[PDB]
Amino acid sequence: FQRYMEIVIVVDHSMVKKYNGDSDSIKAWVYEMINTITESYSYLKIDISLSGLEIWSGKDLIDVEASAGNTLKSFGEWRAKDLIHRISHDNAQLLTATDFDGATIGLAYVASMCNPKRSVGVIQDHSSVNRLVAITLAHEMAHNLGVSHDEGSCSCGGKSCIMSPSISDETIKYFSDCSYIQCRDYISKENPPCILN
Ligand SMILES: [Ca+2]
Ligand SMILES: [Zn+2]
Repeated sequence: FQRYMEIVIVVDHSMVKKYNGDSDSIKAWVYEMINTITESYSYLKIDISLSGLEIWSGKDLIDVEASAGNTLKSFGEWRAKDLIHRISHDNAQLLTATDFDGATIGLAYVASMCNPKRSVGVIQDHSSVNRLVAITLAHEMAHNLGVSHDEGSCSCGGKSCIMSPSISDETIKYFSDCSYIQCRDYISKENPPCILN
């Protein structure tokens, strides 16, 4: 029943300029987010393993655009062309300081676990509160595992949970019962082999 997800976080150049080139500050920031999401996912019987953390200090390896949609596609393609031959992992997420146009702070492919160019997501480092950004990271990763937004009576001991269609500080860092169901149902039906090991 237990599944294991090997992940790689990719920090872009705008992120590096935002933290004034401070590599250790950026690592502390990402590590705390992983610590948070590891707990959220453990309740879904999925163990999160940080396989690697890549920081684009020199320059971006893809064109990061204001368009969240073009950025996700570029990142997924670079993942399949480059990253996968360097580090074995199951899913990769891009952390960027870019303000995407429209009301977009994150974007991911749906139900795409293990796919070379599609098991990826994109998230904007949108807040100074670490918990809120970590929640968005977990939210996009969940979209890769086939889960949809919470609605109606879905709950996590309160209604605003990770899969809420809007982020606020009233959002609890845990998944709702609906999220658990959809996620385990996807695992059941699609049984992505890369998260078995
Ligand atoms: Ca794996
Ligand atoms: Zn969403």
